[PDB]
Amino acid sequence: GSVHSSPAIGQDGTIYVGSNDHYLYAINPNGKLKWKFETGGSVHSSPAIGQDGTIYVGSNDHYLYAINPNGKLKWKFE
Amino acid sequence: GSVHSSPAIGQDGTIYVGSNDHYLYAINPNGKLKWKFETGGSVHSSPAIGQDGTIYVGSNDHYLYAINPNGKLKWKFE
Amino acid sequence: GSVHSSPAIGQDGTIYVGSNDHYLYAINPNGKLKWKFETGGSVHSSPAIGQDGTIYVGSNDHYLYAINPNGKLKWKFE
Amino acid sequence: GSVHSSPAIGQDGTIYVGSNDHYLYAINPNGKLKWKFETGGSVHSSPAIGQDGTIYVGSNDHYLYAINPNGKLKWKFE
Repeated sequence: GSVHSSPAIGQDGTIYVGSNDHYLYAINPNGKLKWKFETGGSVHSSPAIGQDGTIYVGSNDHYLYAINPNGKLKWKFE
Repeated sequence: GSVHSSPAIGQDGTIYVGSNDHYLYAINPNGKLKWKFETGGSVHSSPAIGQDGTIYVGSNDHYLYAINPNGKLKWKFE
Repeated sequence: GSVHSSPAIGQDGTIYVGSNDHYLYAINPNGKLKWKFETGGSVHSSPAIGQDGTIYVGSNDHYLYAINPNGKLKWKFE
Repeated sequence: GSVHSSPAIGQDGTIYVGSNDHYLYAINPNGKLKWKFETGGSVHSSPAIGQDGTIYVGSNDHYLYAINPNGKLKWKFE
C-alpha cells in the first residue's frame, strides 16, 4: 500500500494530503499543520480543489467528502 | 484497495469520481448527484477532463470511457 | 489492481492512458487510436505532459519513459 | 504494485517522479538526472508542485516531504 495520497496545492500554497490513518491533512507551506479532518477510513484518493477552494476527497468509509478551506465539513456524499 | 479514485473538477465545479462499485459519479458542488454512469468494473482510474468538457476514465472492464458532460456515453475504447 | 492509469489530456485533446497490458495509448478525441507505445511492464503510473508536449510515464519495467507526441521514443531513464 | 508514481512537471520542464526504491527523482527534459532525494520508504504518491516550485511528496516512511527545487530538504511533516 501507500501511506499518503498524492498532495494537492491550494491558492495560498496550502498542501492537502490524505493518509491511510483516516485523516485529510492541510499543511501550511511553512511545514506546520493548518488542520486535519477525521474520516472513517483510509484516504488513498488524492484531493481535488474546486474553483471556490473546496477540498474534495474520497475515503474508504465509502463517502466522498467536501471540506471547507477552514477544515469544517461542507457535505459528504454516499 | 481504495473505494474512490481521485476526483476531477469540471468547468462549473462538478465533481467527478470513480468508485469500485463500477460507477462514475458526477456530483453537483451542492452535494446532490448530477448523474452516475454504469461501467462493467471498478473505476480506480481518476477521471480526466477534455477541453470540450468530455470526461475520460478507465474501468476494470478493460474499456477507456469517454462520457459526455450530461452523462451519456460518447464512446468506449478497448 | 487497476487496468488503466489515470488519463492525461494533450493540447489537441489527445487522451493518453497507460495499461497493465504494458502499452501507453494515445487516443484521438474521436475514439480512434492515434498510436500505442510498447513498454516492458504494466503502466500504472498516470502520464504527465511537458510544456513541449512530451509524454512522460513510468513502467514496471523500471524505466521512466519520455515519448514524443508522434509515439516515437525520446529517451528512457533508469 | 507500481515502481513509479505519476510524474509531475516543473516550470522549466523538470520531471519529478517517485520510486518504490525510496527516492524522489528530478530528471532534466534531456533525460539526464538533475538530482535524487533519499526517503525512508517507497514513494508511491505522485509529487505536487507549489507556486514557488517546492516539490511535495509522501513516503511510506510516513513523512510528507517538502523538497527545494535544488534537491535539498525543506522540511518533513509527520
